[PDB]
Amino acid sequence: GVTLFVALYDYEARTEDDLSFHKGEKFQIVNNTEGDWWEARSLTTGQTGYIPSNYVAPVD
Repeated sequence: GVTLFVALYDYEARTEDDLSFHKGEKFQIVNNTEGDWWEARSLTTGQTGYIPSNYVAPVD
């Protein structure tokens, strides 16, 4: 299914394991099966890290 997600709000990371992003930034979800923080890869930077899942929505 749709595994590409878009940021609804900006987020500035505090820990080194989280990605920072702006609204509209796109992500490939790597793992959304463990917790409310999803492992994701930024489609802009290619970096993989953790994002707060309530900040994103499927692109379609």
